[PDB]
Amino acid sequence: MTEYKLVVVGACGVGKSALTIQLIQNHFVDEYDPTIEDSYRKQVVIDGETCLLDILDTAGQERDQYMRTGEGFLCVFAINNTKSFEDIHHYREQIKRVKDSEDVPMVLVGNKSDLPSRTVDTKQAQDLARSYGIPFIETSAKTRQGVDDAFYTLVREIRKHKEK
Ligand SMILES: C=Cc1cc2c(N3CCC4(CC3)CN(C(=O)CC)C4)nc(OC3CCN(C)CC3)nc2c(OCC)c1-c1c(C)ccc2[nH]ncc12
Ligand SMILES: Nc1nc2c(ncn2[C@@H]2O[C@H](COP(=O)(O)OP(=O)(O)O)[C@@H](O)[C@H]2O)c(=O)[nH]1
Ligand SMILES: [Mg+2]
Repeated sequence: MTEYKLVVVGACGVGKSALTIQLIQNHFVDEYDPTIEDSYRKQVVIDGETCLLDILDTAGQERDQYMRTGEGFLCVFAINNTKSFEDIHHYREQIKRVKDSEDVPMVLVGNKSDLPSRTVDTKQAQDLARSYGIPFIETSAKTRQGVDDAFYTLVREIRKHKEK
């Protein structure tokens, strides 16, 4: 059984917890306590390989130890929160710093696609991920659009970087 350490990052309110809950439990949550940071588990056979996903859902204060052993990063913004999207450059800079690498397994996630009248357009997200050399996945923790893609793609990005 192969372990993968995943770290979900992004601003308050983007849907980090909701996306994780959708992965573990296959249902959309309305609230979830913004003060809870923990690491959760999910066992899935991905491409014939029994995986144990260790998904750290971040929260708390505005630490290198935890982040340094992250193998892949889910960088999440909400498509109706321009600031959360603009924040992604900061999170990427800081992740690179701690891995001392230009090539860190990373997936850019645009969450809340079920919400009307987005303020961050898919072109803006697609351009950013292209510039980073990383996949972009649009999600809705509400429908569940893209939730599997986001996590399975990150696992695959990790494999691409290193033997597992
Ligand atoms: C994940 C660690 C982290 C979080 C924040 C952060 N969080 C706020 C958002 C939540 C967690 C963390 C998610 N939460 C919730 O869901 C509850 C509502 C709270 N915010 C800001 O900075 C902000 C944003 C960009 N602005 C331009 C300036 C100020 N930086 C952060 C930061 O980099 C620190 C430089 C790091 C960080 C990284 C990536 C890498 C190594 C590191 N080691 N130690 C910190 C750190
Ligand atoms: N319509 C909609 N609401 C969402 C979605 N994802 C999260 N939310 C809501 O956004 C709010 C904050 O989400 P939460 O998962 O706590 O965000 P966090 O701070 O990143 O963990 C909650 O009320 C969620 O129900 C989504 O994909 N669509
Ligand atoms: Mg949360």
